[PDB]
Amino acid sequence: GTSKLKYVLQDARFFLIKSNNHENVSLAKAKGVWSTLPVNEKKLNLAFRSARSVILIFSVRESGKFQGFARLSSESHHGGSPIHWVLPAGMSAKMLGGVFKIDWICRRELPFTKSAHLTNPWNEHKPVKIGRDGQEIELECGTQLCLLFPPDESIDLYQVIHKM
Ligand SMILES: CNc1nc(Cl)nc2c1ncn2-c1cccc(C(=O)O)c1
Repeated sequence: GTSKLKYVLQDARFFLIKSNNHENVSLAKAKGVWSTLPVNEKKLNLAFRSARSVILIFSVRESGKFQGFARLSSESHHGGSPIHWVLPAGMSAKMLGGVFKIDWICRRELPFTKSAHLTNPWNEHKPVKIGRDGQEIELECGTQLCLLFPPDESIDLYQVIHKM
């Protein structure tokens, strides 16, 4: 069912996360962590204190799809065991130093063709698939986008609700 999902998305904030490669999204799904550039890191740390749930919606560049979405469970932290991100051209490990812990809510894909009816008021009402890494998605758009994903019956949201 979708009822626990809707409870988790209640009054959530949503952010578009863009990844240059599939490898880091697979690593994020395996290890429950994410790292972003400092400008987005600051925005996510602020949002984490501000909302019952901060939702990251992932899209690998040029994939034509979203790869899933996750809830922040921590602010960023430094000093953990090195996350072996695959660094794109021009990107260094220091730029990706802050590490957020995340809990996956859906690890299934959604193709962009399925979200073409959703526009983001915070990005000039462009289709929600359009946006830079870190673009905030307004509540109603974000909620409907997350509800479009296929159910991920391997995840039990009971623990996530208790983190709230
Ligand atoms: C582990 N965290 C991350 N891993 C990867 Cl592979 N890419 C990330 C990222 N955080 C932001 N980006 C990003 C988004 C859009 C364009 C580019 C680019 O360099 O062209 C890079």
